[PDB]
Amino acid sequence: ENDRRTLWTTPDPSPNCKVSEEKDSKLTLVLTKCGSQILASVSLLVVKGKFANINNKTNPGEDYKKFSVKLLFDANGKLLTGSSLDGNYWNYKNKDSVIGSPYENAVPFMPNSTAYPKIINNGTANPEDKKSAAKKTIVTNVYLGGDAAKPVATTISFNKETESNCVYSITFDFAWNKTYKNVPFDSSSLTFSYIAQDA
Amino acid sequence: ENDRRTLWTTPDPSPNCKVSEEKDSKLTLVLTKCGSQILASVSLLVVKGKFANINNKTNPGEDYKKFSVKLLFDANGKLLTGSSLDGNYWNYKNKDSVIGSPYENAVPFMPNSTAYPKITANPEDKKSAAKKTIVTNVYLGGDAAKPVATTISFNKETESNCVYSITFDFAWNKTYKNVPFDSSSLTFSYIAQDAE
Amino acid sequence: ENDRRTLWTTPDPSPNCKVSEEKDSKLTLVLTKCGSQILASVSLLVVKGKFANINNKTNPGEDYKKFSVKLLFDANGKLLTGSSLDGNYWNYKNKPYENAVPFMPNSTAYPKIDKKSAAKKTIVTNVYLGGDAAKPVATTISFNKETESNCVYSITFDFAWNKTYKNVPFDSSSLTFSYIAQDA
Repeated sequence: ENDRRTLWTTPDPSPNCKVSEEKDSKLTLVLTKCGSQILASVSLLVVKGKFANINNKTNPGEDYKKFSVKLLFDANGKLLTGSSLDGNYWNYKNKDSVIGSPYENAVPFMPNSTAYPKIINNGTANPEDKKSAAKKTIVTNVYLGGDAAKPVATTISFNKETESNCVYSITFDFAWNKTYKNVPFDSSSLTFSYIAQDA
Repeated sequence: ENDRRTLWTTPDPSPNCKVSEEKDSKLTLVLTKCGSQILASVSLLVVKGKFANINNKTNPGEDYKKFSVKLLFDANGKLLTGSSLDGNYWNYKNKDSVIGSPYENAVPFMPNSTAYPKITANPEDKKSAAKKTIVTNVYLGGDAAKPVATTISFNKETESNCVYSITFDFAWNKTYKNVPFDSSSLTFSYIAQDAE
Repeated sequence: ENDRRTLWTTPDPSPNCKVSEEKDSKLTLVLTKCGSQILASVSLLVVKGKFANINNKTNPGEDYKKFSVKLLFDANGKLLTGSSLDGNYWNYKNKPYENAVPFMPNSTAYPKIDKKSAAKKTIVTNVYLGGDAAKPVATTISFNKETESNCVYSITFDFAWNKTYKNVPFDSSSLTFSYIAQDA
């Protein structure tokens, strides 16, 4: 029904995502099918490791000021091992939790291949032949502790990844230049949409 | 029929919202159920009072450079008195207006309690202030040059004895001169409560 | 089914849009009916002409630093000739006619015009050239702003920038937005 229209991490998940070390972050990600598009809400809380309490006064150097979170999917839209996200409670919605057994197909939640193809290569190619690197991307900000003063550059990228031997991918890249002092990585919620693959 | 999926202020409301004084603003808010989430559009036009013509040259102090708008809901998703918004024309859609009499239940439009709870030495147990928030900008007169910091907050409020809450907090640092508070439209989504 | 709920340019279009000269850009626009609202994604790639390789070092003037893209619709939500977008591959998902009032921006919410609202008809945001944080472009989406041809409805994408970009193709990041829909 409306349960099988949503593919999520529970709305209040247990640590389920690797940012620096195993299960160091809670990624809340909801994918809902509104017709041909996926409406998505995402937020990220890191609870231990490198990013659990950002301090770029004591750690300048860019590896403490950016990180990414990859979802990698196979042909059937199943979630692959290289993924930042743990697949245990990443499944179709069931009344505020998930379905019993793991899901066998989720292609209709995948970013559309035509709209977001995995390589783009311009030159030798006519103008009428050219494709869009940028189209594959949403560039926005999230705000740490929900504070306007603490922005984090956020690029969501569709089918950017080749890791494992994935067909589909959603990649959240976070980065900042402010030198934050004892700021937990606790993101504001972020709404976005992409064009869906057909079955 | 398909109109039971939408809960709105109507698309063209009469002044229906307190910002500084009684019915001084028109709040346009549409809530639509897309599956497990609420797709929402909001805009705010203030037509009289403190914010009808911002001038922080003549009033520099902070209280003339920020304000909030609270929607407070009970257990059944009915609107409480503490709310900034008047309940008279806030109801399920009917063909570009609203249904005749008020409805008593709208829980499925409420911000999810699990995702956005009211809230601790332990990191791995702790819950997220920020998750409950969307931080963005609206633009006065729809002008890129006139930004307004906008925080939407789910279940932040305790006023009256509300279970659910949507809070629009506006603030600015630019000292605007004779700029009406006329916001650009703002799309957002939140995860919805389920109705047992 | 949900085919008739989507009105798009197709997800990977052939050049289909005038920015400066005929068919000089690929406009990707998806409109989906989620209840009373339209959920939309838009992105623009210009492939030839004035904006195919922006350089405001060599062309500083205003006309090289902004442009708009107009969709003009009649009473039935059919696409009119004055439009920036070519009508040939602008149709319901899986292909052909438009008769598509339910995808139009609501007249009450967004009229042609105590007080009334300039802003309400507008969404003001940024897109990013090449998907690069460093290359912002001021973007205003406007509903029923246009009078060209004899349109009833209109969607207008206005892009503008002040940064002096050097050999930057106009390749926009995707942009999600919603508006209140007209009833049939």
